[PDB]
Formats: sequence, C-alpha cells, structure tokens
Amino acid sequence: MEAIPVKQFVKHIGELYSNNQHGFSEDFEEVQRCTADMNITAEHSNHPENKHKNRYINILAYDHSRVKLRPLPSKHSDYINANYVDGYNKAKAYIATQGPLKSTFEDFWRMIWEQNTGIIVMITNLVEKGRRKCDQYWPTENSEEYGNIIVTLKSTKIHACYTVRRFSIRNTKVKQNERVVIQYHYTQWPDMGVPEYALPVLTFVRRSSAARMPETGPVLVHCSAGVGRTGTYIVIDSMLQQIKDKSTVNVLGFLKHIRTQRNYLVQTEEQYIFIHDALLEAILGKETE
Ligand SMILES: O=C(O)c1ccccc1SCc1ccc(Cl)c(Cl)c1
Repeated sequence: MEAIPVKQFVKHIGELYSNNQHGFSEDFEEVQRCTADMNITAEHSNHPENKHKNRYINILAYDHSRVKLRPLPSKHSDYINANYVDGYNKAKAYIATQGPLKSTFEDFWRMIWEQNTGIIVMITNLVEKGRRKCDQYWPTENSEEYGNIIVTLKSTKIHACYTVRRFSIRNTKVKQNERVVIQYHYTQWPDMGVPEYALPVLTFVRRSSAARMPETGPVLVHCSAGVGRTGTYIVIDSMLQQIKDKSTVNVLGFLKHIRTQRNYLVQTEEQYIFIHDALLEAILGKETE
C-alpha cells in the first residue's frame, strides 16, 4: 500500500471500476475494517450534558482529536462535535464538524474565532429531499449575533454549483477585533439520487482550497453529519496537494489514516469512487486544456 505514480493512477481507476467495481468494494471494505482492532474513545461526545450538542447520536467526535472550546465560567462548555483532521503533510489542516444546530451556533462561531479559522466549506444544503440537514448559522442579510460573535454578510456570489459568501465577524469582548471569514457553499444537490459529475466539484475544491490564507487556522469543513461529504472533500483536496508536490496519489492510505481522527470520514463506497473521479478529472484535465 504505497503511493501510486500519478501517471498510473487513471489506469488504476479503470481496474478498480472493472467487474462491477469489485476493486472499489475491496478498497472500501478495507477502509471500513481498518478500525477493527482499534478502540478510540469518545467520552465527551457521549456525556449526558453534551448529547443535545450532537446532531446524530451515532456520529461522535473522537476524544484525542476533538476540537476543544475554551471553557466558560460549566465543565462541558468545552465540547463541540468537531475534530482536527490532517491534510497533506500538514497536521490539523482541517476542522471537520457537523452542520451546527441552533443550540450550538454560539459554540460554532466561538470555535471559528478561537481557532482563527478563515474559511468555511459547507457541503450540503440546509434542506435536501424534504429533509432538514443543517440549520442556517449565518445572517440572510446584514448582521446577526451569536454570543460574543457578531457576523456580518458583506457580499455574495452565486455560481451555478456553489455560492461564496464573504463575512466579517467581530468579537465583542475584544478591543472590536474583526476578521474576514469566507464561506464556500456547494449548492447543487439532485432531488433524486446523488451528484453525477466530478468536474464542478473539482473546480469547487480548487477554488475553496486556494482561498486558504497563510498563516491561518484550519479550514472548517462540514456537511450534515460532517463525515461523508466532509471526508470526501478532505481526501480530494489533500490528494491534489500530493499530486502537485510529488506526482503520486495515495487515496487508500491517506483515508485509513484520517479515519482514526473522525469516525466514518468518507462514509460510502460511492463517495470513495467519487474521490477517484475528481482526481481523474484533475489528472486528465492537465496536459490537455
Ligand atoms: O452526497 C453524497 O453522499 C454522494 C454520494 C455519491 C457520490 C458523490 C456524493 S457527494 C459529491 C460531492 C459534492 C460536492 C463536494 Cl464539494 C464534494 Cl467534496 C463531493
């Protein structure tokens, strides 16, 4: 299980697809098993005081990697369902977290402030197929207040497949001190089935990733549970970095690694395949533009 040279990778993808994606299934089953001999504690996620702070009862934040909120003058005011996740050759390049609940909006923005996060990647619509996926944690227009954090919508650009909102946030208890936070929001989600083409996602990963500023906190990435699409984004982005750096790809190895940092990152085989399609589009896209 070593890195694959980028020039062999698309051929590798052919092989994984063949015979009704038998190879993909092997890979992903291996991913899902890669935790079998690992007990990873999530005591805080399971504490009675924090239960209401978890969007899904089965989706937890591993203790060792969990993002800690600075405590408040409550023993469990430190908790949010969120984990640091490695990027390519970079520890804690991301915070992967659930779509925030109304009840955790203040925690959410406090984390962004405390972690010096400058970019949000939102990979879900608030509602999908009639179902509630995420609560709106930003102002529709002008300003909204969440605890000591006041968020102001400055500008929006609505593209075909995603939306960029530029906020300025201010901490009232500081002096206030103001930061730019940009939210990249992928908006194109089919009423039936799942997204079919990787190219628009590739473009979205490229632009939202290039927006990262030195030297800032980790990029915040969420969907609904903050594992499936969230994991998918992180692997694609990271592998694009590896390709740029070393002209090699290691999807299976990298994914098994980050699976120790938040449960279920890249949740389905179809997402796993999608990662490969995006990288394929990046590889084939070069040398032929
Ligand atoms: O949405 C899913 O669960 C799904 C199921 C099968 C195949 C692909 C997907 S999600 C595809 C996707 C869309 C937007 C972004 Cl930004 C990223 Cl990173 C990945």
